[PDB]
Amino acid sequence: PMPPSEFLDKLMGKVSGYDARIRPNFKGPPVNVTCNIFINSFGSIAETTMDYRVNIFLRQQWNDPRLAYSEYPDDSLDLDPSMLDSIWKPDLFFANEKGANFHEVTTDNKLLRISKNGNVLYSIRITLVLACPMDLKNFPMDVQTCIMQLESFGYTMNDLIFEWDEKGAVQVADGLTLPQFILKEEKDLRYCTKHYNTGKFTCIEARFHLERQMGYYLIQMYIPSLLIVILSWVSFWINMDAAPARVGLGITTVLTMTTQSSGSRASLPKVSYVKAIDIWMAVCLLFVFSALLEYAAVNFIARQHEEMRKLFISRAKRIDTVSRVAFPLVFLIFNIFYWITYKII
Amino acid sequence: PMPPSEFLDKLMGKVSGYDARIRPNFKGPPVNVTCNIFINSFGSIAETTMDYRVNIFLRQQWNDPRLAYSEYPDDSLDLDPSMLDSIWKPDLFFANEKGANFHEVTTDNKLLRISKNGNVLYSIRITLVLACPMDLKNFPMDVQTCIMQLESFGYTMNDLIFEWDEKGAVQVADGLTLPQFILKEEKDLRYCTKHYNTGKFTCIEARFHLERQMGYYLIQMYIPSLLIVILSWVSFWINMDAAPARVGLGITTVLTMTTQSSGSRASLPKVSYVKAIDIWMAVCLLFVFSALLEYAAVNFIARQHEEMRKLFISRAKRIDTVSRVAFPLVFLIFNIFYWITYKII
Amino acid sequence: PMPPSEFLDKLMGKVSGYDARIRPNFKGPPVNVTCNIFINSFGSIAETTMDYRVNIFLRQQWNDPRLAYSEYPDDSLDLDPSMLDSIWKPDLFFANEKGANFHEVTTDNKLLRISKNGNVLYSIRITLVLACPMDLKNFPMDVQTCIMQLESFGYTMNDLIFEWDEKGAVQVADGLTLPQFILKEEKDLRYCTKHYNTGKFTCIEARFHLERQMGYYLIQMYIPSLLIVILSWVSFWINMDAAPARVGLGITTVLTMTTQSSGSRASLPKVSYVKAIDIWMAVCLLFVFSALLEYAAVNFIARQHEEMRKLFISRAKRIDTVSRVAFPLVFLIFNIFYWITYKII
Amino acid sequence: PMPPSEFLDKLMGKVSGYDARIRPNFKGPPVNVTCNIFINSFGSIAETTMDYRVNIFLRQQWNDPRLAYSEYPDDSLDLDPSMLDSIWKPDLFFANEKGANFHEVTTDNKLLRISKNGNVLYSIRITLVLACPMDLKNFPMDVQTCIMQLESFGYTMNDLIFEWDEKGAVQVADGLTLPQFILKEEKDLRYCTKHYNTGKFTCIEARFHLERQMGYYLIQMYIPSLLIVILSWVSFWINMDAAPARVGLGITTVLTMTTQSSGSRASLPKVSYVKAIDIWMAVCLLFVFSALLEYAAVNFIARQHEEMRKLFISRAKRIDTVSRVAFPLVFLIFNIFYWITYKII
Amino acid sequence: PMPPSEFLDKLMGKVSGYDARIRPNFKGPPVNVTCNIFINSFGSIAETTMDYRVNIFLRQQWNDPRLAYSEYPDDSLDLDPSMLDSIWKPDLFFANEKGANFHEVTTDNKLLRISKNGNVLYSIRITLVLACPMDLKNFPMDVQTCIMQLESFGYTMNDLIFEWDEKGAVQVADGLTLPQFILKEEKDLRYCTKHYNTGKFTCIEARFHLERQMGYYLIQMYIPSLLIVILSWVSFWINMDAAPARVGLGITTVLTMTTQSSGSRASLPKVSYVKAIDIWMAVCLLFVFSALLEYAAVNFIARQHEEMRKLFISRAKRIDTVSRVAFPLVFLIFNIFYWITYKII
Ligand SMILES: *[C@@H]1O[C@H](CO)[C@@H](O[C@@H]2O[C@H](CO)[C@@H](O[C@@H]3O[C@H](CO)[C@@H](O)[C@H](O)[C@@H]3O)[C@H](O)[C@H]2NC(C)=O)[C@H](O)[C@H]1NC(C)=O
Ligand SMILES: *[C@@H]1O[C@H](CO)[C@@H](O[C@@H]2O[C@H](CO)[C@@H](O[C@@H]3O[C@H](CO)[C@@H](O)[C@H](O)[C@@H]3O)[C@H](O)[C@H]2NC(C)=O)[C@H](O)[C@H]1NC(C)=O
Ligand SMILES: *[C@@H]1O[C@H](CO)[C@@H](O[C@@H]2O[C@H](CO)[C@@H](O[C@@H]3O[C@H](CO)[C@@H](O)[C@H](O)[C@@H]3O)[C@H](O)[C@H]2NC(C)=O)[C@H](O)[C@H]1NC(C)=O
Ligand SMILES: *[C@@H]1O[C@H](CO)[C@@H](O[C@@H]2O[C@H](CO)[C@@H](O[C@@H]3O[C@H](CO)[C@@H](O)[C@H](O)[C@@H]3O)[C@H](O)[C@H]2NC(C)=O)[C@H](O)[C@H]1NC(C)=O
Ligand SMILES: *[C@@H]1O[C@H](CO)[C@@H](O[C@@H]2O[C@H](CO)[C@@H](O[C@@H]3O[C@H](CO)[C@@H](O)[C@H](O)[C@@H]3O)[C@H](O)[C@H]2NC(C)=O)[C@H](O)[C@H]1NC(C)=O
Repeated sequence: PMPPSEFLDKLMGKVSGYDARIRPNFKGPPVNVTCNIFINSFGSIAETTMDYRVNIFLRQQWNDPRLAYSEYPDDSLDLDPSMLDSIWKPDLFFANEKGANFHEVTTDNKLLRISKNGNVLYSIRITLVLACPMDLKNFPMDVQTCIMQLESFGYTMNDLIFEWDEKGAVQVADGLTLPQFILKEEKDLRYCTKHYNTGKFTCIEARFHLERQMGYYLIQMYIPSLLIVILSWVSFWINMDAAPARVGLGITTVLTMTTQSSGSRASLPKVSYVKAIDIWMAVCLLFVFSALLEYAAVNFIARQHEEMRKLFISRAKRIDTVSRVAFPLVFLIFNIFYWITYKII
Repeated sequence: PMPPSEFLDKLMGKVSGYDARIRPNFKGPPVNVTCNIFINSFGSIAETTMDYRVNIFLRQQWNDPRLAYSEYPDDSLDLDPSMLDSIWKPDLFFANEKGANFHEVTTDNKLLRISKNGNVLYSIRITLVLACPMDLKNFPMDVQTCIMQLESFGYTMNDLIFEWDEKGAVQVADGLTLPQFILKEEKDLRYCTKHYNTGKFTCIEARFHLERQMGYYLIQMYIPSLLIVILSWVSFWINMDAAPARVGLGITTVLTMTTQSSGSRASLPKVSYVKAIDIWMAVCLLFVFSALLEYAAVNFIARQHEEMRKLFISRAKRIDTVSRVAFPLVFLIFNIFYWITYKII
Repeated sequence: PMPPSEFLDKLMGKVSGYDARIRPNFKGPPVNVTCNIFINSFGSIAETTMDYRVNIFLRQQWNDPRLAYSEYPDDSLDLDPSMLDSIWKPDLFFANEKGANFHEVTTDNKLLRISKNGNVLYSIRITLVLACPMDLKNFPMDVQTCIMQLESFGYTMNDLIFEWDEKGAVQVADGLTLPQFILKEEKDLRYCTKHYNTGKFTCIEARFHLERQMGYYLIQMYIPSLLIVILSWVSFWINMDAAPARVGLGITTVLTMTTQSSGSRASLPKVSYVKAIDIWMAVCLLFVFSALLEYAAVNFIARQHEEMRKLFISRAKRIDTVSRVAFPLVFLIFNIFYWITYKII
Repeated sequence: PMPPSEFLDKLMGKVSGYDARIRPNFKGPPVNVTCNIFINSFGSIAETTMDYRVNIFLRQQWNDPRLAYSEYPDDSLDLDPSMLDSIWKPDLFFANEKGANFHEVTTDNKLLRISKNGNVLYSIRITLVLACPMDLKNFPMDVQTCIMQLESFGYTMNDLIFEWDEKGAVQVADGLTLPQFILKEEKDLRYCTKHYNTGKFTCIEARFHLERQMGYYLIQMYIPSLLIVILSWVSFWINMDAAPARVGLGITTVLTMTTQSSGSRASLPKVSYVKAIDIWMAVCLLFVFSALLEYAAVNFIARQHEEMRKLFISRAKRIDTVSRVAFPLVFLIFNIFYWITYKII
Repeated sequence: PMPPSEFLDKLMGKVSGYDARIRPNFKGPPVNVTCNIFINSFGSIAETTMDYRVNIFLRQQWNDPRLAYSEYPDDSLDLDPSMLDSIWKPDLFFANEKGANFHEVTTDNKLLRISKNGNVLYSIRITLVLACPMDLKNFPMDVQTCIMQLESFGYTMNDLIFEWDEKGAVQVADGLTLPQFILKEEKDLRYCTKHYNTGKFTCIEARFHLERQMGYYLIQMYIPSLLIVILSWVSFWINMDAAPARVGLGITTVLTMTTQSSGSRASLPKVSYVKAIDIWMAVCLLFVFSALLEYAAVNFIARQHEEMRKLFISRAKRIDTVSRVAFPLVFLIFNIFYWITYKII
């Protein structure tokens, strides 16, 4: 008979009145576009720009009764992407694009299949730079939720309706990792139905749960800031009269706590509000700070100076055995009131 | 009757004389374009480039009496964005673009509605890289103001006038945060009316107030630089004759003040004039610097050396009890003359 | 006779029925496209974005019987790249593009040669920003495998089949280096044959083995962190009663281990899970940490204090000669259980 | 009468012989294009790429006698930017573009006004990434001069001549700052008249004088490196026999000078030749270096050891009072021969 | 007579048979294209991407006998860049582009001049991002060679031949600097004549010799690492029994050598193989490392302990005078075997 590329020019040409600027079922029921995506790549979750990029296969299915045919024998036709301007396509856009583009390598990466009863499959390949606001109040112990919503732009709710299909709405490719986060296998699928002063515009969204890994911040930032506080408690076991040994220990410890803190503020993000890791590196500074000011109290009582001269040594050794036990206990109370309050949020 | 996409080709074609290069109300009163924006995204406020990017919905409403109609029954038509070149559009441009682009994902994100009496709604989606000069003289305690102005380019004041509409001129999306600043809910709306040697060009602007958050700079930079100055005053309570303990304290303290200062100059911005945080890390260096030079004065008087040999110890202990009280008081006077002068600006 | 540029317009014009939207051997056997690439450049293997860019010569060969000819005398014609839209080209795309583009400098860098029997050579020049997920669990001792796969987009398995040619499928240019990795001369060539709900789409892939060089991390990060652990064992040979010498050595060594660790966390990548180098800089911190706590045990036993007063010195010298030998031996056990477990993975 | 958009199509159509590829006054006197710019934005003066970006209004005025008219009543017409290809425009380009682009937001930002006698105004909006070589031999004390030149490309000197207009050739917008430099209000305006083997091509240039601000480098780099040199002179006033106090002072001072130096080499630019700030941080290292080697000379003479045993103490106290005065004087001679030689260049 | 823009449409129109897809001298001798470039800008030589960008004037001269004319009186015509698609242009491409683009600011920066006998001058303006592999084995003392080669793409050796002209093939603009390198005035010009399985393709290349400047690395990295090794030899002149002074000197010196090393690894490039500067900062670490282990040998022999008790002091002072001279001599032998081996390569 006649080839499919010439059959579609007969179906959508100047004859048959198919105007590509008019939706199907015009002045009637709204077009029911069903959508499902397929994530190929997912990463570079920035926290200064607060965005993340994704590389999807956006599939769209709707019904168009003007494209139904019965003369041609085979079931599923296909339109070349160069002739794609002669099809009513839904004006889908992402409500938080923040920049995006298509792919045009060796062929426009666009697919169109017109079925026999009028069903139309439309699959394209988009690289998105989608934006999600991130809340870094508890920085190592956080669970991020970055949304992905698909509004309509020009058609209102009574003309065009988006829906996720009932069989695998959001898939993820198998071999896909992240440098910091992990992607949970729990995709929430819900409506949003945006309102304006213009009208009710449809939208569907898919939420992704991003859990941050921990093992770098414990090994490099919590454990070295733990051992420096333990070294600051060695001063309680060294003799009281060894005066160059005590202040040489108490201040080289607050120097290696400052070096550990300042050396790791470049690896941390640059938000301007107090994190979880920022509290830990400011309270572990206090336990090294409060372990010299006891020696400012120990060496001053012993220097006051008959049994009255022996009483001041008897009080300086009293405060050297209280704080020998109190500082490994007050730091343990903080070590409980820090992890419990961040495993509960 | 006839479809809307064929009704606009009759209205704006070679018939009816609608020339798209000629403004409405030609050789008469000026066109009154009323505008309102809708910010979707707002962030990446750079301070080296001195710019910020915004993602807006630019809505424009004017009146074009050549587009009025009464034969077609429905009230609001719509033109497809492929046929948008047959409409007089206002030549709005941002006076501080510094680069911008449209969005063309799955459809040109452009909307046009011609009402029955001739009112025209025109809504597009722009990603701007707008520029605002920033004044970082008092860096943690600053209130930035970044403008957003909308000039005309080719039409003068007697041909085209921009105005903000009287009902919600600038909206902001709800779930929108910033890494460093916060966005106040107070938008100043005013005219600017730019002049040149060419003529009076209209412009309307919208100012955004950006208050900088504080909690990172106190916990990581002010409080750790505070505790180092407190540790430098421990030298006044340690004994005078403990010579390896005093200079081992006074210089490991100026080393941990240099380590705290140099480790945080990478997180700070890179402007070349003195900030608020740069005065603090240069005066807190002086109090550690002036706490060794007293011991250079203490140890030198005691080394001068009968009651004349006991007078020099009596003067060295005098200056070790004056500066034991004076340095926590002179530093308190600076700590009042620093925050009061930056909560008043 | 007639020129070749006018002979191809007769062969592919409105006459002869050559429709460029229809594959050869239509409704018959599938088109056998044979492919081979030629890497010109290869580098910038990022580990935050997890991608790498490559600059290839993509050559494609297929058979198109509608382009066969016998009237023109010469064997191989050539079509100009401006007239390239009148050829059925395969819709090859890379399944992990993550952005790509052509090259259009002084001429479209595209080549087409139609042979006499219908064989078609098609060579283009593409810059890819291909993505490979990287596994930095053992960071200096790792072997990366970054794939490069070539799917079809619109044609299924029974219409278009990709194959590597049997003579040099993947070549690499000669003078081509890398900043960190080395590129092995072993290219795995295999099929993948992706399935969807749409159909069987063909794909061929080529794997590249990337081995990381070592010489920077040994000279700058392993050997300097080795010598600091050796300096921390000098404390066992210095006298027991030299109390400012022991704690002055044990804590300036944990300060130069913190300075070596924090100064090198900027050169390392910023993944959030524990590496191989991150274990080494956390266990070598413990051996400097555990060499002061022995002196907290030595100086405390000697301070307890007749032959009972001489027994406590006899036990403090016992633990000062056990750990004089034990710490160079326990660190040797870790130095065997660290390299063996990373030369075996 | 007739509208202006239809009057210019009569004036420049297929009738009247106006060919847009032929300059006015053909085979006669050269076209005198007078130019003036208007800088909107100016910043991001990079010193690794050695470029700076500017956002200008480029106005061009020439005479075109083929566009003169007398039938239409009004004085100044205007051509829409879509119809701008039917005008002879001068082929102005910037000789050091290094990348540039136009602006096309909501309308092409282009302006054209044909006057009655034939004078043509042409104003566009360009974002340039202009390049200027920078000479960082004396880095904080430098005055940069970055040119901006406007050549012709295809027409020689006897066909097209560029000139700055005699009334405000280069303006700058009012509220315009820079992060590091300041922009002087003194614009040099001169010709360059480039020669090649092709011919004499015209060019005009405008020079901008950029003076670098100072207040950050004094407060953060010169004054903290000054106070460390003063602390290194405290060793001359401490007693000679206090041997752990002297070398503990002289080497913790060369450590805080190294920490001040290495902590600030990330904020400095990364050129590979010696700056002004690089001499200051290498000579102030010597004054701390030369304050320990005197103590290596003090402690060695006193250790040589009857009145001959008292002569070695009598010489060690001689060199401890010479260098008590000499080092605050030799450093003052350097402090004069450093600022005078950099305020004179 | 007739204008030049209408004479070229007569010469290259549908009349006269000039087909722009066919080279001159078809089925005859190959076209001899002679080329010469003119570098406007040259910089941003990256070593992570291993590329450099250049901004050139590419001039091409060939002969086309179909464009010869004798009726028009003047010698040199010119074609407007809008009508440039009706000219056979050579398909020159750079073999290592790695991305490039043209310049289209106020006019397409393209020049074409057709002489009377058929000689065709063609000058364009290209911004290249050319790639050169760099060998950083001896990093401060290196001489880089970055090539620039110009292949043909579609025409083989028997159809199109590139040559450099015999009079100034590569010029460089006068006022042109670099941040790190210097550009030598010695350009090698040679052929390469690439082979494939496709055929012999012509290519000509130009080599640029880049020499790295030295003065920053001596002043900031070699001299401060030199003076720290000199300070580590002060320990040999201080008294043997001053035990807190020796280990306080030997380990604050290995701390300021680690601070000098770790603070400068951010300014160095990030290749993963050992450099020249990386050997220097790892051998100068050993001379500070081996200056404490001698004191571990000095203090241990003196602690062994009648004239047998005086023999151990007599051996400890022997090794304190051998290594007083040996370490300034062994370090001098390394200082000769380090510069001589890097001035010879
Ligand atoms: C696309 O989806 C819309 C909404 O999901 C469909 O519109 C709905 O059509 C059904 C039947 O065609 C109607 O709902 C029910 O109809 C019965 C019979 O008239 C009536 O008794 C019920 O009270 C109810 O209205 C209704 O017209 C309409 N809306 C809703 C909310 O159900 C539409 O059919 C779908 N397909 C197309 C091609 O548009
Ligand atoms: C667009 O806005 C402009 C300015 O806002 C309008 O022009 C103004 O039109 C009004 C009446 O149409 C005039 O103002 C007053 O008119 C009365 C009656 O003639 C006169 O007695 C007053 O002295 C005053 O002029 C005036 O012509 C004009 N300008 C101002 C400043 O009021 C215009 O009508 C608006 N609409 C359109 C479609 O252009
Ligand atoms: C392109 O490649 C395909 C598959 O590689 C080729 O299709 C294969 O064609 C061969 C012979 O033309 C057939 O295989 C065998 O054919 C014999 C003879 O009929 C039969 O007895 C065997 O049982 C077997 O089917 C077969 O039709 C087909 N598929 C396979 C799997 O062999 C094709 O010929 C190639 N060329 C073109 C121009 O498409
Ligand atoms: C554009 O500018 C050029 C140069 O600035 C103008 O060309 C100059 O025209 C003037 C008079 O039209 C001539 O200069 C003098 O002319 C008198 C009278 O013939 C003669 O006695 C003098 O010796 C001198 O040549 C001259 O032809 C020409 N060049 C110079 C250097 O003055 C031109 O008129 C301007 N306008 C246009 C529309 O091209
Ligand atoms: C472009 O360049 C090519 C090669 O440089 C030129 O081709 C050469 O043309 C010359 C003479 O036209 C020939 O070389 C010699 O010719 C003499 C006389 O026939 C013969 O006796 C010698 O043995 C030698 O072949 C030759 O045909 C050819 N190739 C070489 C290698 O010399 C060509 O003429 C240049 N011009 C054009 C417009 O193509």
